[PDB]
Amino acid sequence: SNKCDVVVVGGGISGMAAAKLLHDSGLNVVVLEARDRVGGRTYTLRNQKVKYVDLGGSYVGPTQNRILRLAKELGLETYKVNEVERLIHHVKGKSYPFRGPFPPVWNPITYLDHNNFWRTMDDMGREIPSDAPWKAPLAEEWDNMTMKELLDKLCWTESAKQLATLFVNLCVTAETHEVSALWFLWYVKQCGGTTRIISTTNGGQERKFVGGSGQVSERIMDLLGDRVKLERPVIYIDQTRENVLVETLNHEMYEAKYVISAIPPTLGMKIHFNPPLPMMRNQMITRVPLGSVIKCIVYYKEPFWRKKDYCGTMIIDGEEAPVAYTLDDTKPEGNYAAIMGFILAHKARKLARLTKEERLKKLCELYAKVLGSLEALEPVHYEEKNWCEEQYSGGCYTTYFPPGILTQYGRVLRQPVDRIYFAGTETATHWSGYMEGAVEAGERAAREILHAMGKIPEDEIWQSEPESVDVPAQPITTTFLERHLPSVPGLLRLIGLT
Amino acid sequence: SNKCDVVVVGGGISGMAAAKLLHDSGLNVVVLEARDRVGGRTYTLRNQKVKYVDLGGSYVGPTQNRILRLAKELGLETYKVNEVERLIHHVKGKSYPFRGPFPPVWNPITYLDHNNFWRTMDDMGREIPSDAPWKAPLAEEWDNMTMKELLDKLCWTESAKQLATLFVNLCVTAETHEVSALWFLWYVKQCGGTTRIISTTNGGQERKFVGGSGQVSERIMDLLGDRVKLERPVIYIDQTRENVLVETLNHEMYEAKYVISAIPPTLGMKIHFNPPLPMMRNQMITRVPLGSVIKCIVYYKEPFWRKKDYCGTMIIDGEEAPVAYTLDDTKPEGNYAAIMGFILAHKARKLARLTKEERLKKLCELYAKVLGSLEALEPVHYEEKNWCEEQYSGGCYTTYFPPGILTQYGRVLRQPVDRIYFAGTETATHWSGYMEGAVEAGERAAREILHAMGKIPEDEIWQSEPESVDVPAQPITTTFLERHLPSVPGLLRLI
Ligand SMILES: *Cc1cc2c(cc1C)nc1c(=O)[nH]c(=O)nc-1n2C[C@H](O)[C@H](O)[C@H](O)COP(=O)(O)OP(=O)(O)OC[C@H]1O[C@@H](n2cnc3c(N)ncnc32)[C@H](O)[C@@H]1O
Ligand SMILES: *Cc1cc2c(cc1C)nc1c(=O)[nH]c(=O)nc-1n2C[C@H](O)[C@H](O)[C@H](O)COP(=O)(O)OP(=O)(O)OC[C@H]1O[C@@H](n2cnc3c(N)ncnc32)[C@H](O)[C@@H]1O
Ligand SMILES: O=C(/C=C/c1ccccc1)c1ccc(C(F)(F)F)cc1
Ligand SMILES: O=C(/C=C/c1ccccc1)c1ccc(C(F)(F)F)cc1
Repeated sequence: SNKCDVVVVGGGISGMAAAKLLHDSGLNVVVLEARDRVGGRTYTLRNQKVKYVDLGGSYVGPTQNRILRLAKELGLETYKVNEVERLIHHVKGKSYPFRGPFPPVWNPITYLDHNNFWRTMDDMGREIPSDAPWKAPLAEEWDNMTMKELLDKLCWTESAKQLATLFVNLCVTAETHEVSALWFLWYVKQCGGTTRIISTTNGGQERKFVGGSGQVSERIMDLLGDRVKLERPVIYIDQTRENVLVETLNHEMYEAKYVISAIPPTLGMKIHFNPPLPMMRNQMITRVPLGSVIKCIVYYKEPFWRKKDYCGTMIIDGEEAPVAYTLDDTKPEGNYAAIMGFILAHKARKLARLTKEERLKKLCELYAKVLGSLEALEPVHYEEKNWCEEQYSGGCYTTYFPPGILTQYGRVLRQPVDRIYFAGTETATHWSGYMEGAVEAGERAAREILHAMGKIPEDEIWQSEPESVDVPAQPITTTFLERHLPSVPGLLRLIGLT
Repeated sequence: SNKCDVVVVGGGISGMAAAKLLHDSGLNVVVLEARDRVGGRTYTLRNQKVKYVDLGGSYVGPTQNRILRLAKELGLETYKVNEVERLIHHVKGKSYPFRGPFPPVWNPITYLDHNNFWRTMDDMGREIPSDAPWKAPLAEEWDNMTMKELLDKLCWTESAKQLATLFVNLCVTAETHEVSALWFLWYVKQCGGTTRIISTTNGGQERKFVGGSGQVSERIMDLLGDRVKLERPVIYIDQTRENVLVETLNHEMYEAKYVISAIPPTLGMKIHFNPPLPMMRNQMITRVPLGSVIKCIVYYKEPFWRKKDYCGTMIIDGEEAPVAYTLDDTKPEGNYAAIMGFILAHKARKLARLTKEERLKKLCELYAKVLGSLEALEPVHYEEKNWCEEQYSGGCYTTYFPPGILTQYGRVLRQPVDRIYFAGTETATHWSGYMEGAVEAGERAAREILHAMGKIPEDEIWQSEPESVDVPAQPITTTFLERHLPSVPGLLRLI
């Protein structure tokens, strides 16, 4: 048996951040990784046609200080996603160019409903503790309804309900009827709320890494050398003896003081446990699926949309569109002109039936109509990745909680099981679902183990992160009118009173 | 490597039924069972205090002809669950004795609401094909709603909503807000409707096996001998080569022409596949949890409830009661007097934190109140099983579908993956979730392999079952008034 202090299961950003912190603290770590590569839900493809492209996790932004610090220490740089020209909101077959993070509306009644929808998501968010969403005062009531039921109660206009539906689909790669209202409200609040999560400039989608996000996991692998074991899927964890035994699919045995599970929670199911998991984790890892997404990148000779004063951002409502959201994916140098689009939730299932060529054709025709541009029909190259296919991911971007599960099972997500500690973005309390959350969770799990070993006091398990000097965070602000304009039901109450 | 015609993964009723059919046709079968026992979600414990007790699946009834034929061939007999005396509905702190399958109501508005709720479950089921619930005309509408939403829409009275909620909790060991309305309506319809699924006399709970349901899987293991490998959890399936390779956790390798997966769908996640599973199956097996239940049996010196003209059936509304439903578990001789109770769904999760003795005390004080008898406070023995604990079940009774999953992934459940065919009660089209469904799905999956081998024609894969001579089904009837009384909003539209 190969002996060490800590086995880390999974060489994603979370596992690799954990392994590096333990290695830096002078412990002997092994990383057991299922795939022939590190990075997990991050994957940077390199070829002559694209140079490099993120097929998984890509965007970082302000308030994501841990992934920024980690990446800067490994010698990586960021650049800004193109948001110089106009965004497009495409609704009912027509494109409406706009500026600012929120797609605007002119109908006064529709304006009240839209303003009240975003405001109410944040209002409800402020009731939900980041580190214990089940302690929200109405946790039970909100967890026992889907986001569909919540939008049916909140949205007094089809226009707000359609944009709200797209917001859920895009943010968590799941249908409104699939997800807990409590869990979704938590997810948005723990990323800093509606404006921060939806924004390119000043939000989640502001930046990409020069050379791709896969470099984070690769460069930590370089520092760890042969401590990373590729094509070692873990099958078996035994805690009945003094040292934890960890067995891989190729029959290798690792022996450790402690284990970090840095895999998506449900992929816990791929491991046979001795003794059996406690009841609540046993059931929790069968109740927490990952969302569905195809990330598609169409290449063009030039970023032609910019010549029409379009930045490349498209927000596209409704059923017929294969893609509901795009960003400019052009290199910072201005070359390898490209549009990144997501095929979301049920469409990732429905359209997987097509060939790569048939999906490229549908995306080109959509982009031609939305951009009013025949050049969109002249792609030079295409890359895509259906994350629904991945045995060792289960989906992307992250784990969603169906109705009733977060209040019954949420406590056990990062609860240690004897000498097993839980990392993975899903166990984060800030930007859970993101690369940021992966770094928070890996470092926190590593420090739980350092605490258990008596190397650090308890108050060092959770540590705040200094703000990036490279990517300073502009605060989120509201106007007086945004704060106090009535809802549609509010307005009707005012009317009736008069 | 150990070579055979078919490896069956799982030695529950479904895997054993499949293995027996294939063995009987002259194929060399191996059954790989993760546990040190067969039976899976069935488990019969024997000791001097109980003689025998079903701690998992127990009840069989009319229209369940496959489990009744298989058990009969294995030498098993049934006896009737005691329903001679009165059932009890305990509502707002008081016991209301009754007869007939449906707890009655006296308020005329509440009466319209109750009548409408049961009738509407069956009306909606009539449009849901048993073999394809996703082809229901309103499949997407019904799938994108929870049973909580449907009950909030349908039930104008708290009385009807409390009993409908208990119905869902009892039937599928899950909360109304956890489950798809489409999936739940399918589940009821594919057991023959509300009356058939809730009934003791002439329904699903009519009978038990003399000596326990465990004997079904045990006696098929007896027939198959050392073709059954106990403590062989399957970890890896490789279909890249000429023969399928199946590896176990103890590093044994089995080589076969075909595989039957006879495990709960989600427990497919415990197996690493080469090549990877197709996308839709890869995601489906992360979306399909099993429900939560503690099955509890309190033993008494005598079936004392019978002295008060109670049969031992208790229907107990509300949050406070640990147990919402009981049946008499007394043996047919009138000895080993016992009450079987279920601790359902969230209560299985909440009350798991207590000790065994603390659960016994709560159950005995509840039974004392409902049965109005101090004798309930004097148990002679207790047995219980928390099915939430089981690494190789994931829960009980069966797999539930959360909103949106059945329409998007339902077609995947019995779709073959190269030379892997799918058994398990979850894949049945009649009494899916039951021992009956297990037999249906095991035999159908075995016959899919006999067809792939050219041994039987396509039209023999699915096979009707002659009706049991021992347990014949009596028709389900309704009254003129049940069919035609208006709903509450019906009565309001008239006013
Ligand atoms: C898929 C995706 C996700 C994503 C995104 C777009 C797509 C298409 N966009 C993002 C974005 O722009 N910005 C961002 O910050 N996040 C974005 N995401 C999410 C992001 O990729 C993830 O949150 C993050 O990468 C997750 O990191 P974590 O380290 O927690 O998880 P992982 O990447 O899944 O790594 C787990 C590793 O474990 C291995 N594995 C699995 N099972 C085993 C077993 N049994 N034994 C050993 N190793 C195992 C996996 O192979 C993986 O490497
Ligand atoms: C738990 C339970 C279920 C139940 C019930 C009450 C409770 C508390 N009441 C029932 C009732 O009164 N009447 C009835 O008809 N059903 C009732 N049920 C449900 C019933 O028990 C089940 O529907 C039925 O037993 C299901 O059988 P099936 O054969 O489909 O599935 P299983 O019993 O779970 O068997 C699966 C076997 O596979 C083994 N396993 C699991 N993973 C592996 C791996 N990786 N490798 C090898 N073997 C594996 C399991 O150990 C099990 O033996
Ligand atoms: O929540 C998000 C966007 C919401 C939104 C944007 C524009 C208009 C309305 C909603 C959003 C969240 C995450 C991602 C990521 F991580 F995958 F890249 C992309 C987008
Ligand atoms: O649906 C069931 C009973 C429903 C019911 C009975 C009386 C009043 C209201 C609902 C019911 C379903 C299954 C089981 C079993 F086989 F798992 F034990 C037991 C009971």
